[PDB]
Amino acid sequence: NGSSIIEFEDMTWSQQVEDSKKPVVVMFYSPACPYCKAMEPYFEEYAKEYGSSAVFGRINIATNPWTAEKYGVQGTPTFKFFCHGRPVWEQVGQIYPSILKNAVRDMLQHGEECIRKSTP
Amino acid sequence: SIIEFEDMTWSQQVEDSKKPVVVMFYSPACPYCKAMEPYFEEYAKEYGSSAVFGRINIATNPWTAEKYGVQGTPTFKFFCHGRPVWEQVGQIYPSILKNAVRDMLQHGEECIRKSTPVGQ
Repeated sequence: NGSSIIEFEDMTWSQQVEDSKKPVVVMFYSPACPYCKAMEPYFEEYAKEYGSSAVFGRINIATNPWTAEKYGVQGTPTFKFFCHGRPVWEQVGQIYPSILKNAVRDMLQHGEECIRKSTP
Repeated sequence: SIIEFEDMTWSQQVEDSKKPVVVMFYSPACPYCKAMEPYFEEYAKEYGSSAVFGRINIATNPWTAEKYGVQGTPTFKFFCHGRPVWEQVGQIYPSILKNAVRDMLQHGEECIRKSTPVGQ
């Protein structure tokens, strides 16, 4: 649903995520996963609420093993927040929506500093 | 107190642990890791009985770094029987890491339970 949710995929991930200016928030999902379906409405409400501050996208892990592998995603849903090109936060599972909402807000405020205060 | 983990033994020390595991991925040359060390060590001391606390040098252990897609240091992760549930990257105000840890101590297991393994 747009919401402007991007469908990311292996072959252009590096352009769309790692070379992004803006923060990126990603849901790793599987079409088969009941927990992903449970989270989906809230991912879409928060994507709309915060669209001006971040990019939001989903990547199907049934079909995109390379990016799952790259980030060590072992289950679905997995939410990940990217700053400049780099992961800053992750949470796995069906979680209360407010936990997702708050971690997005927190990373929007802190995420750039987290990345500045890490070494590659 | 904290356990040094290594590639060769990771499957036993981390993935086969019955207790949850909190891992700090570090480099000896990283000032952000250095700044976070005492706090990570204090948290290991407060919650020793709920979880195993450990750390792994990524310069010397490239395989687990690749496996979990670690791209900067420090990266903190929480594991439940070898499944990653949460991560945060960077030097951060340390109580943010305490609260994530406390939260995962009580919620990490149900998070993994409410998720679908990537091969399935």
